[PDB]
Amino acid sequence: NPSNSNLQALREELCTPGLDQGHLFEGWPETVDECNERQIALLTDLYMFSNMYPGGVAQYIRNGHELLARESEEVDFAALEMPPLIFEAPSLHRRTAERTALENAGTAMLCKTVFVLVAGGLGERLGYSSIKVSLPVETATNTTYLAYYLRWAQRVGGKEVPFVIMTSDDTHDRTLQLLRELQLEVPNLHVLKQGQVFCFADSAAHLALDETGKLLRKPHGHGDVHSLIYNATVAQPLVNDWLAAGYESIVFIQDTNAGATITIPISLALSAEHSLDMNFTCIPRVPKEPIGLLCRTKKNSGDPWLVANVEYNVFAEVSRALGFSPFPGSVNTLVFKLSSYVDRLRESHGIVPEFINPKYSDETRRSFKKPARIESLMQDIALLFSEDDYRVGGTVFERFSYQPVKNSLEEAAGLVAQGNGAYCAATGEAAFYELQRRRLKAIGLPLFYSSQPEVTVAKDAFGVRLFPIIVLDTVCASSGSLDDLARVFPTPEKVHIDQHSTLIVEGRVIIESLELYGALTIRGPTDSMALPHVVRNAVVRNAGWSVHAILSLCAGRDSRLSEVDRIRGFVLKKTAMAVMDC
Ligand SMILES: O=C(O)[C@H]1O[C@H](OP(=O)(O)OP(=O)(O)OC[C@H]2O[C@@H](n3ccc(=O)[nH]c3=O)[C@H](O)[C@@H]2O)[C@H](O)[C@@H](O)[C@H]1O
Repeated sequence: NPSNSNLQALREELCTPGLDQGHLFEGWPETVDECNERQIALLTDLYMFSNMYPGGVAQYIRNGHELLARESEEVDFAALEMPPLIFEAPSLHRRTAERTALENAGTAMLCKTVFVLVAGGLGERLGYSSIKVSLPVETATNTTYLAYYLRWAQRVGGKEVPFVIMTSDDTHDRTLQLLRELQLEVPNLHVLKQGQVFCFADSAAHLALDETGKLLRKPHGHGDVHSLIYNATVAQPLVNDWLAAGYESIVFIQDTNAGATITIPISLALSAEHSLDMNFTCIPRVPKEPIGLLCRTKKNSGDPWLVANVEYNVFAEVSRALGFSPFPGSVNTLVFKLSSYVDRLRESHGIVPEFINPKYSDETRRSFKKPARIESLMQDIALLFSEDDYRVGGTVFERFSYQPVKNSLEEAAGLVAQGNGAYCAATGEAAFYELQRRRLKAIGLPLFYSSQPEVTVAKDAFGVRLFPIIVLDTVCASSGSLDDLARVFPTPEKVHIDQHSTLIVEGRVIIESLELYGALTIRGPTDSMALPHVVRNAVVRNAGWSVHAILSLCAGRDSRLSEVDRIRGFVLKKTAMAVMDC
C-alpha cells in the first residue's frame, strides 16, 4: 500500500496551512528515498492511519480543529426535557405476576440476543495491574467477570451464542490468555480489537510524539465498538450473519457490572412490550453522582428532539441557558432491536459523533497538561436514531442492581465521606452476595441475617458484610430467573441456611431440604440435561468460613496477598468445607 510517491504526497499535504505538521519533519531529507528506516516508518504510520480512521490523519486533524473550537464554547441545547418513553421496572426482589411475566418473556428473548462486552478500558484507576475482566465477581468462587458473562450467555443463548468482546492494545493479549486459561469454548465469539488514535500536543492540533520520537497514541473511546462491528466479517458481514440466523436483539454491557444479568431480561421484555428500538438501562440518579442523565434534547432551535445520554456538568450548564432527579441515570447497559441497530449501523458505517476533552495545566493558558485525543462514546449511537422513525427510551431499575467495580479503596473512602457510592471491589463483592440472597428470599427461602457489617475496610472508613454466602453456578441456576431459582429450591421452607454459612452449588442440583451451619459445596452433573443430584434431609455443621480485614502492617516477602485481596481490603478464610458429590 505505501508507495514512496504517496508517502511524499501525504508528507506534502500535512505541511499545508490548516494542517501544519511541519514540526514532524524537522531536519529531514527532501525526499523519501533519502530518508532512513526510522523516518520512513513515521510517514508510514501516518499513512496507514487512513484504514483505521475515516479520511486518515488529515481528516483527524481537521476534526480536531473543529472539536477544539467547539469545546472552547458552551455546549448548550435549545431544549432539554424528560425523555418521553421511560418505564419503571418492577422490583428484582418481589415475585409478582408482572415480574414473572417480564422475566419469562425476556428469558425467551435471550435465545435471540447478540451480546457485546466492551473490555478495552484500563483498570489502573482501580490500582489493579491486570485486566478488569479478570477481576473476580466474588472471592468465594473467584469466578472472573469474563467467565461470568460468557457462561451466562452460553446458558441463556446456548453454546453457539453470538458474543463480541471489544479489546484494545492494553487488554487484548491478556484477554486471549484468560479465555485460554479458563478453558472457555465459545464457537461464535468474536474478539475485536480497537485501534489507538493520534494525540494533540496543543490547542492548534499539532500531533504529539512520545519519548522514542514516535507518534503518541491514546484510545478513541468505547464508541469504536460500532465501527468494529460494522467492519467485521465471518466475505459476509458479521451483522448479516446474525440477522440471517434469526437474531432479534443486541445488547452491550460494560466490563464490571454483574447486575447486567438481572436487568437485561427485563429490558428485553419491555423493549418488546413498548416497541423500543433503543432501550437505555437506568437507575434513579443522585444529584452529585458521576453518572450521565437520559434526556430529551434539542441542539439548536427548531431542531428535532433526540433522546440521548448527556453528562451532568453539561446539565447544570444547559439549565442555566434557559425523588432523586426528574432525569434518569444511564448505566450503559444498552439494549437494541437488532434490525433497527443494523439499519443505523449500515448508514453511518458505525461512526458516531465525536468530542474532545483536553485536560489543561492551567485555568489560564491554553496549554495541555497532557496530549489530548479525539474520543467517542458507545451510547452516542442514540444520536442517529431520530424520533421520526425510531423509539428510544429507558427502563428504570433499583439502584442496587447497579454494581460496578470502578473505584480504588482510597477513592471509595473519600466518596463515602461525601455521602456517595463507593463502587469499589469491597462493595461489588458484597452487593453480589446480597443480590443472591434477595433473589432467593423472593421465592420463599427463609434467610435470616444481620444487616450489620462484618469487616471494615479503607482504614476503618466503612464496613461491608458478606455472609451468608450463596453462589449457584449457571448449570445449577440456569438464567437466574426467579422460576429458575425455584427449580433449585422446590420446597424452600425446608432449607435452613444460617447467617454465617457458605453454600456453593455447581451442576444439576436440586435442594429439597437442608440444615446448614457451616460451609458446603454440592456438585451435580455438568451436563445441563443430565439427571439431577437431589439433596434431602441434609444436616451439615462445621467451622465454615470467616472474613477479616487486611491489617495496615503488610509484609512483602512471604505473604500470599495479591492485588485482588488488597483492592477489597479483606480476605475470606476458607477454614472448613463439606463436599457432597455425584
Ligand atoms: O458505568 C457507567 O455507569 C458509565 O459508563 C460510561 O462511563 P466511563 O466514564 O466510560 O467509564 P469506564 O468504566 O472507563 O468505561 C466503560 C466501558 O467501556 C470500556 N472501554 C472504555 C474505553 C475504551 O477506549 N474502550 C473500551 O472498551 C471499559 O472497558 C468499560 O467496560 C458511560 O459513558 C456513562 O454514561 C455511564 O453509563
